[PDB]
Amino acid sequence: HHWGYGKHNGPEHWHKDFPIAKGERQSPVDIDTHTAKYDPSLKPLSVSYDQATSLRILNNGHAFNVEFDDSQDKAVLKGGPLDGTYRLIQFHFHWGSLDGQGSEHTVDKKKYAAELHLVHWNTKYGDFGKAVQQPDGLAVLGIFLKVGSAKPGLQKVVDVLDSIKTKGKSADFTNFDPRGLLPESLDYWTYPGSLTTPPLLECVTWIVLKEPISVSSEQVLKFRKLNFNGEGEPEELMVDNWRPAQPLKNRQIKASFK
Ligand SMILES: Clc1ccc(OCc2nnn[nH]2)cc1
Ligand SMILES: [Zn+2]
Repeated sequence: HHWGYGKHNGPEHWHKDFPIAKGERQSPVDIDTHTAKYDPSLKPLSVSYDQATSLRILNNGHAFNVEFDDSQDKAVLKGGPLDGTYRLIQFHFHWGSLDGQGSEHTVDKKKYAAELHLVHWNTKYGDFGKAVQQPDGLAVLGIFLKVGSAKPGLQKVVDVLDSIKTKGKSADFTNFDPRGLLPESLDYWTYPGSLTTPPLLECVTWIVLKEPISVSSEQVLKFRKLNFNGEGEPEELMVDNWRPAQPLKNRQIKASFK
């Protein structure tokens, strides 16, 4: 498979190899703030990243992934809509060619410059590969980025990108603290959905924070110097690696806040 984000292998083509592309619980979606309803039964959200152990940063030809040690309950997400414990495995971003696009989820059809996904798996399923086969296998915490002030907690990430320019490059990336990527508020929207890349599995509880983080133009500019290609191939800038909004179908988006 050679799926990607170009004219010839982009999101409108994915259904031919991945028919679940046209499924009943596909992501991302537009979040209509006037239709999402406050749900007073959501328990509080618990982001417990004090013991997070980052290992490595990888350019996989689709995004860059910061990977963590998930062999024990070191960094976990619990509470909110979630039953049980979800272990942080990695984070990555989706971004645009221009500051006015880049996010996957939209808010009243607004696109942000980028979107951060912190990916966690349900520890009751024992490993990540088993989890992705379950309707409640993953929890992805989504955080919008807007361009304004620099985010200091992002800069260690920006600064290593030069070293993983092309597909298949990785670098050691220890002692990175993902708490530095969080906004002040944990107010969120939640809905059931899917992975936003092939294989597009419908295994995700989405938790999308309402408060964006600000990053500087210089910071997002550096994302856009990455490459989708491997070393020694013609240069294709890693930009616009986002899937557009998919039909909501028979789903409700719940708000944690009034
Ligand atoms: Cl481990 C993993 C890495 C990337 C990835 O990108 C597609 C996606 N992003 N958010 N949900 N699905 C999904 C899972
Ligand atoms: Zn993602």
